[PDB]
Amino acid sequence: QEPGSGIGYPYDNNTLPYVAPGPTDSRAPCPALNALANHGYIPHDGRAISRETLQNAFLNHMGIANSVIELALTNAFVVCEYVTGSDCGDSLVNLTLLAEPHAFEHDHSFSRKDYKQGVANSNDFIDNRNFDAETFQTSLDVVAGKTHFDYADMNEIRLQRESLSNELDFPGWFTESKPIQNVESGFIFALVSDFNLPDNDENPLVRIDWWKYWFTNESFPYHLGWHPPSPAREIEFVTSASSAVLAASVTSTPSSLPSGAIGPGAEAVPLSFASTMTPFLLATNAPYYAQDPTLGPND
Ligand code: HEM
Ligand SMILES: *[C@@H]1O[C@H](CO)[C@@H](O[C@@H]2O[C@H](CO)[C@@H](O[C@@H]3O[C@H](CO)[C@@H](O)[C@H](O)[C@@H]3O)[C@H](O)[C@H]2NC(C)=O)[C@H](O)[C@H]1NC(C)=O
Ligand SMILES: *[C@H]1O[C@H](CO)[C@@H](O)[C@H](O)[C@@H]1O[C@H]1O[C@H](CO)[C@@H](O)[C@H](O)[C@@H]1O
Ligand SMILES: *[C@@H]1O[C@H](CO)[C@@H](O)[C@H](O)[C@H]1NC(C)=O
Ligand SMILES: *[C@@H]1O[C@H](CO)[C@@H](O)[C@H](O)[C@H]1NC(C)=O
Ligand SMILES: *[C@H]1O[C@H](CO)[C@@H](O)[C@H](O)[C@@H]1O
Ligand SMILES: *[C@H]1O[C@H](CO)[C@@H](O)[C@H](O)[C@@H]1O
Ligand SMILES: *[C@H]1O[C@H](CO)[C@@H](O)[C@H](O)[C@@H]1O
Ligand SMILES: *[C@H]1O[C@H](CO)[C@@H](O)[C@H](O)[C@@H]1O
Ligand SMILES: *[C@H]1O[C@H](CO)[C@@H](O)[C@H](O)[C@@H]1O
Ligand SMILES: *[C@H]1O[C@H](CO)[C@@H](O)[C@H](O)[C@@H]1O
Ligand SMILES: *[C@H]1O[C@H](CO)[C@@H](O)[C@H](O)[C@@H]1O
Ligand SMILES: *[C@H]1O[C@H](CO)[C@@H](O)[C@H](O)[C@@H]1O
Ligand SMILES: *[C@H]1O[C@H](CO)[C@@H](O)[C@H](O)[C@@H]1O
Ligand SMILES: *[C@H]1O[C@H](CO)[C@@H](O)[C@H](O)[C@@H]1O
Ligand SMILES: *[C@H]1O[C@H](CO)[C@@H](O)[C@H](O)[C@@H]1O
Ligand SMILES: [Mn+2]
Repeated sequence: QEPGSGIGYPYDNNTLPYVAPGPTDSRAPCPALNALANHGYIPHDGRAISRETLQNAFLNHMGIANSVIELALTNAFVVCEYVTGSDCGDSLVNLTLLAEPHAFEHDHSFSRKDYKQGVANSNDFIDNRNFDAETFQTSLDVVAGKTHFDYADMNEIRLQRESLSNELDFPGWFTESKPIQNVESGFIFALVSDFNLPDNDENPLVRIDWWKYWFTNESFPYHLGWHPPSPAREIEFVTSASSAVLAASVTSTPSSLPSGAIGPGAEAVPLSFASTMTPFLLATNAPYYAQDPTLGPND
């Protein structure tokens, strides 16, 4: 928000306004990075981004401690080298390259289509990067008519997404990614669980309206009473949440799940790509921004 608005106070005492991305700006497949860039906490053009810029933006504007993004930073820079063909040092070339498929970006996302979802032909690909309202509605509808949800519900959401993706993706494309996705499940609990409930830290419940605002608008739900978690969330919360999602008992099983879907997940680890592997072409679509309605500077 505008700095004088005080909308962030006393959790964020140095806010900047929302500015929609323009056609030439670079955006990510990540709703968090996109919100940060839209506010200029990382470059509004989405280019030439250092580790410390990312660390400070998450810590000071989202209540997310450095530990939470340590592996994500490693993997962002691995993917940058893979996509560009050279070491990117400490200047991430852009955010768009993070949508390189079967890498950090993965299938069965909550709010994005898959790279070969619904394609009639094998060499074809689609936008696996921008927010997709229909896809996100498939996640939301698992928890329809509710204001909050728990770990077991999140497990059902990710199972629904895996099912749909396995059914809709071009045969042979679909690749399950439980470890990365369920770190992101933990990220959702870390950011938009309801800290106004007495047992939040131990039994977090996602507030659905906060989640929906964040993802649809790529800005922060201050108007709904959200603020950055204080103290900032740490990696233990995130991986504990990830564990708890996958350990929750499944009471509704979709058909078409890949082998081993129900059960614990491997720890997320650093990515690596063979030097002789050429990257998949990135989708070139302009960055998404909310238009129904468009957002003002304080939204
Ligand atoms: C340097 C830090 C980060 C990097 C490089 C990064 C990168 C990514 C990438 C590549 C994806 C796409 C995965 C996919 O859905 O196919 C993604 C998704 C996601 N990220 Fe980030 N991320 C970072 C930090 C965070 C943080 C701290 C949060 C929130 C606390 C967050 C929340 C999410 C969520 C919830 C998704 C899943 C979106 C969906 O499935 O529709 N990210 N991120
Ligand atoms: C974010 O950065 C990435 C990585 O640099 C950009 O993707 C790359 O964009 C270049 C054009 O600037 C593409 O190069 C072209 O490739 C074709 C096919 O090989 C070649 O014939 C052309 O002469 C040219 O070199 C490159 O393919 C593309 N990389 C991938 C893997 O798709 C991306 O455009 C940047 N996005 C934004 C919004 O800044
Ligand atoms: C991205 O741009 C490429 C050319 O720059 C196209 O060849 C791709 O098909 C892809 O097109 C999509 O996004 C661009 C934005 O640059 C739109 O102009 C197209 O209409 C399409 O949505
Ligand atoms: C915001 O400013 C107030 C008033 O000085 C202060 O009490 C509070 O600790 C500040 N918040 C942060 C995150 O620094
Ligand atoms: C997006 O933000 C606008 C402006 O604050 C708000 O009216 C709208 O409800 C938000 N969208 C969602 C889905 O939360
Ligand atoms: C989540 O999981 C990690 C291991 O991946 C632990 O280090 C953490 O304490 C939490 O249990
Ligand atoms: C790890 O931490 C999470 C968040 O505090 C808990 O919900 C979980 O039960 C485990 O203790
Ligand atoms: C979360 O918890 C599970 C089991 O409780 C662990 O296997 C995982 O490593 C993480 O600590
Ligand atoms: C785990 O527990 C649920 C009930 O919470 C069962 O429906 C499921 O079969 C599994 O035993
Ligand atoms: C069984 O229970 C789980 C968790 O309580 C639900 O998410 C599912 O829809 C079914 O009712
Ligand atoms: C749906 O069905 C699967 C097995 O096909 C169970 O593991 C799950 O708990 C749910 O009953
Ligand atoms: C229980 O929930 C699962 C996962 O969302 C569905 O696939 C199933 O049809 C039932 O509603
Ligand atoms: C989230 O974190 C847990 C604990 O490391 C994993 O088991 C899960 O697969 C996901 O990465
Ligand atoms: C990481 O691991 C891959 C193999 O998965 C190697 O090809 C790469 O050079 C790096 O050691
Ligand atoms: C990268 O580019 C090579 C050709 O240079 C392809 O063979 C490979 O599948 C990938 O598309
Ligand atoms: C986004 O842009 C529209 C005009 O298309 C305005 O009506 C709205 O208030 C916001 O500025
Ligand atoms: Mn994806």
